Amino acid sequence: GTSKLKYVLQDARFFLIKSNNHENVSLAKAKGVWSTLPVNEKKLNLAFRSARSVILIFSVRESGKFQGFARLSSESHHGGSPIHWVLPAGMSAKMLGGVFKIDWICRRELPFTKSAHLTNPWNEHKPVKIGRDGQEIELECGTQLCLLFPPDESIDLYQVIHKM
Ligand SMILES: CNc1nc(Cl)nc2c1ncn2-c1ccccc1
Repeated sequence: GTSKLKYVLQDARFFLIKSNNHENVSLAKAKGVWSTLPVNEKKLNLAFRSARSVILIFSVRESGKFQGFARLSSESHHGGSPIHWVLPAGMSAKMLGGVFKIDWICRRELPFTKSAHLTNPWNEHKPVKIGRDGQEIELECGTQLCLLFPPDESIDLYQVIHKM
């Protein structure tokens, strides 16, 4: 069902995460971590303190899809074992140095064709697929987008509700 999912998304904040490659999203799914550039790291840290749930919705550049969504379980922290991210050109490792812990809510894909009816007020009412890495998605649009994903029956949200 969708009741626990709706509970987790209640009064949540939502952020679009753009990845330049699939390898980093795969690593995030396996290890439950994400790192972003310092401008977005600061925004996510502020949001984590401000809201019951902060949701990252992932899209690999040029894939035409979202690859799933996850909830922050921590602010960013430094000094773990360096995550072996695949850096795009110009991207350095100190740039991606802060590591957030995340709990996946859905690891299934959603094609952009299925979200064409959803527009984001915080990005000029452009289709929600459109946005830079870190773009915030308004509550109603973000909730409806998350509800469009296929259900992920491998995930039990009971432990996530307890983190809240
Ligand atoms: C592990 N974190 C990341 N991994 C990768 Cl491959 N790309 C990222 C990441 N964070 C932001 N970007 C990004 C988004 C749009 C254009 C250029 C770079």
